[PDB]
Amino acid sequence: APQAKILSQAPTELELQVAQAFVELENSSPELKAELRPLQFKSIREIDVAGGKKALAIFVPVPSLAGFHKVQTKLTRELEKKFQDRHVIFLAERRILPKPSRTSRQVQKRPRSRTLTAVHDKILEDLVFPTEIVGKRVRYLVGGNKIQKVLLDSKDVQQIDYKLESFQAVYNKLTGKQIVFEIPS
RNA sequence: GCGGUAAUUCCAGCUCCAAUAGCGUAUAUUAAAGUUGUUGCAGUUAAAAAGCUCGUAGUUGAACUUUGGGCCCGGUUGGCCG
Repeated sequence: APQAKILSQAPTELELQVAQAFVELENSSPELKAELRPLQFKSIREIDVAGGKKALAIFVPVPSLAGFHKVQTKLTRELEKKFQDRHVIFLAERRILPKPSRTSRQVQKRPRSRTLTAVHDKILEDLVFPTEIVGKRVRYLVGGNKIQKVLLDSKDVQQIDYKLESFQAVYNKLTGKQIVFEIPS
């Protein structure tokens, strides 16, 4: 049973469909299976897109992100292909530890890898996964609101030019901040 | 500052001003005085930047690390519709 095997937890129908897709990809087999057998995800989050589609957020343990990062292209192509009406993307379950206060207090202090801002920055880096961000800008709007511009490279934006709003909605839903992307020319 | 022959200031007389049963004088002090400066001084030339540099105390010193209630308010994007 490489179905509930490859997550590493029982639920649920979405993740199981995904796992059986993984399995059907593994059955390719040779080059795909070779690096797709160790790569397991943990959970999935299906959420809205401003258009019609939904968006798959595939959560990961983050020692697997390397092999996941080697592929991403073929998993996003095949999963978007099979599970249509969707925008697929993988992400890493990064633990956020709370900020030390006088009430709450923790030994094994709190490295900056585990802080919130870093985790949020990395989430963006994985949403894009390709296309090394050229810049970030943050407008602070007079209505006390905040928006982040993320400046992308023109290379390989064709692969994700149809996912921007989904990424925006995702980051807004998880992190709570508004978002926009941009490519200089 | 007045005053050396016809003194608007001296000495008297007259007239008048202020304060008033209190007034003046002298000294010390106070704000005035941002003329001792934390607020708040100054330093080309008016008094004052060490001949210049290092340097201990001293003074000072880049940026960075997630939030419980509820109500109202209005923005700014998003869709859903145009």
